[PDB]
Amino acid sequence: CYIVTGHSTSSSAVYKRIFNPDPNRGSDRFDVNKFPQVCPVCDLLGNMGLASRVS
RNA sequence: AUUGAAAGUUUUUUUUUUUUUUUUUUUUUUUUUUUUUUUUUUUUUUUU
Repeated sequence: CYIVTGHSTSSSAVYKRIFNPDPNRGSDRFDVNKFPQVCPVCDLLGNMGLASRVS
């Protein structure tokens, strides 16, 4: 799950071609009792309010 | 209807004066407002 999306303010077609874009995919929500399950990457690295098993 | 009677025991006099329920007697002696809690996590100084 992508962590930060925001809005598209600049275009870099080289990035869009080298790496496959996926605008459909959303983002992880939180680590509170509401929606505690997260994407594996968010669980590994970190998320808002969930720390990083890694540094 | 008496031997036969008609007389207030009355007038007058303050139970009054002297004397602070008073002196001494600290509602104090002791008791730490402490005690467990990371201002922490998420974010590539960056493109036509």
